[PDB]
Amino acid sequence: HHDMAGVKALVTAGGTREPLDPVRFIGNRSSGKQGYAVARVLAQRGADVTLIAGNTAGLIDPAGVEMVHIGSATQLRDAVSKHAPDANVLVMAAAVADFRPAHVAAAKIKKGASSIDLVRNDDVLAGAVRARADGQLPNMRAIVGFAAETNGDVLFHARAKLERKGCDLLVVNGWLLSADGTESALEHGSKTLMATRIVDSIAAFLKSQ
Amino acid sequence: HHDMAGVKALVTAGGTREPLDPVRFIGNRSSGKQGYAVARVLAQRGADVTLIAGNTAGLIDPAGVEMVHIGSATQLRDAVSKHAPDANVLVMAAAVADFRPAHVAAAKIKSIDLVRNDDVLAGAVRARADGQLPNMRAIVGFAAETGDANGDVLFHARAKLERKGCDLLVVNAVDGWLLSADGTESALEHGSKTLMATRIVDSIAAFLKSQ
Ligand SMILES: Nc1ccn([C@@H]2O[C@H](COP(=O)(O)OP(=O)(O)OP(=O)(O)O)[C@@H](O)[C@H]2O)c(=O)n1
Ligand SMILES: Nc1ccn([C@@H]2O[C@H](COP(=O)(O)OP(=O)(O)OP(=O)(O)O)[C@@H](O)[C@H]2O)c(=O)n1
Ligand SMILES: O=C(O)C(=O)c1cn(-c2ccc(O)c(O)c2)c2ccc(-c3ccccc3)cc12
Ligand SMILES: O=C(O)C(=O)c1cn(-c2ccc(O)c(O)c2)c2ccc(-c3ccccc3)cc12
Ligand SMILES: O=C(O)C(=O)c1cn(-c2ccc(O)c(O)c2)c2ccc(-c3ccccc3)cc12
Ligand SMILES: O=C(O)C(=O)c1cn(-c2ccc(O)c(O)c2)c2ccc(-c3ccccc3)cc12
Ligand SMILES: [Ca+2]
Ligand SMILES: [Ca+2]
Repeated sequence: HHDMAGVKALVTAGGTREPLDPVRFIGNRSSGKQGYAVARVLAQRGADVTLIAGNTAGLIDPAGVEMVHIGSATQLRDAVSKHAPDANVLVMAAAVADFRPAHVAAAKIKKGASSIDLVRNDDVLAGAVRARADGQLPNMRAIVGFAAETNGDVLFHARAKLERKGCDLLVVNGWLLSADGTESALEHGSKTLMATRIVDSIAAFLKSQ
Repeated sequence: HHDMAGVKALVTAGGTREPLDPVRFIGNRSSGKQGYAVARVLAQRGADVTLIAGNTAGLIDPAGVEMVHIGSATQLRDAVSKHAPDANVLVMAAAVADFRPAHVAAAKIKSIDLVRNDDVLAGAVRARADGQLPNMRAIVGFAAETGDANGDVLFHARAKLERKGCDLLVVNAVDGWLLSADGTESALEHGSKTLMATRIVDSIAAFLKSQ
């Protein structure tokens, strides 16, 4: 059936790329594929889905989904900021670069005979939790974060991050943590099995509110 | 038709990735497409082709080609050192990072000092001139030049040909240029990857019958 009908969902997926110059950048190895499966499952279940995609050019756009393409952690931030006020659910599956080149060159860098000075990018997810706390996001019912974790075990850092981020749900790479104390293990199955579990926890959270 | 039959060709393509830690790296936006097409056109004309591939645009291994996948500029260097004694033709199409982080972290990191990576094309030219690659008949380099306030595309293409010392330098104007070590400069007319890959290999085969 269709448990996400009427639900407007904003999802980010993939890594961002922080440009050093026109051609080079700082990036990561994340694939974006678990984020895409969640966007896809959500649309399969009736949600009106907008997907902000980073470094995911080899992936198939999920059917029924509004595509928004970004490169950078700041571009991801502004795309979320543009699309956040109208959505009911936000899923932050993207590996958002926490740092950026301090200055980006306008032409291909060719050095002498060196270093990269860095500056910090905004925590988009924490900006979203905050904006809802300040009354800026009245349509928002569920903020979902992502974490790959492994001085404590996988669960020391996962609760510690759930608390620190102040969001409704944290999906850990597996575990699924709610801001109301519940935790469900994620048996290591396919990405479609995972995505379904994630969307069931979402609808369950939406219904609990 | 099958002019390249019997020619052992070593090809690099893609962009290297310089790790900062197990998940993050420095990279570039090179697709690998023109270098794969060269390696394909080379194979379809009879050459026995080895392709050392960095990061590409999801490109599939060309059929008939021996594949070596690498990550970093240093790994690219090691794989070229390994395979170059067999080759008769080296085609350096990869974008090889000229810098890497001085320290790679053993776990997700929670300024980046850079140190320089070796010039692999230049180490090839020096090695053949020192007599360590008797089988190597042709060393091809690639370049993507834009032209600026100091010189047009060709001004920069000429300086790079002379600095590097290779037999042929394929220049994409960011048309384009094919510059030979005898001073011949042929324009690269616009085309698809396959058409231009045929022009590049044409150029290699003319250089080889000329030697
Ligand atoms: N600038 C950032 C960084 C992260 N995220 C979000 O925060 C969550 C992951 O946070 P985090 O665990 O801090 O990512 P890491 O940088 O890998 O974590 P850590 O600092 O603990 O290593 C994800 O939903 C991601 O989309 C974000 O919105 N903005
Ligand atoms: N460390 C390097 C850098 C470049 N290359 C090869 O050298 C050729 C020229 O690449 P390019 O980056 O233009 O050479 P640089 O002189 O390093 O470039 P720039 O002028 O931008 O500094 C290419 O075929 C490339 O595969 C290489 O073998 N090893
Ligand atoms: O969607 C993907 O496959 C992707 O690329 C991911 C990127 N991150 C991510 C986010 C924030 C970070 O700070 C960071 O280092 C990495 C993920 C975190 C978790 C998961 C995941 C969750 C549950 C089950 C399986 C996998 C998937 C990804
Ligand atoms: O210097 C060169 O000629 C030079 O190739 C580079 C200089 N940088 C660079 C940038 C910003 C800095 O702050 C700085 O110190 C140095 C680079 C960064 C990345 C790469 C690269 C990485 C992967 C594939 C291909 C190329 C190459 C260079
Ligand atoms: O194979 C590809 O298409 C690829 O990805 C390339 C990577 N470089 C490259 C190498 C060294 C650099 O420093 C750098 O910035 C980039 C290329 C240079 C030229 C060409 C090319 C040549 C002739 C016609 C069309 C394209 C293609 C590539
Ligand atoms: O600190 C963190 O938690 C943290 O996320 C990072 C710290 N660095 C970093 C590395 C080398 C350095 O020399 C240094 O000063 C700081 C990063 C570099 C890249 C990324 C990144 C880029 C794209 C997507 C996802 C992540 C994330 C971090
Ligand atoms: Ca360089
Ligand atoms: Ca971090």
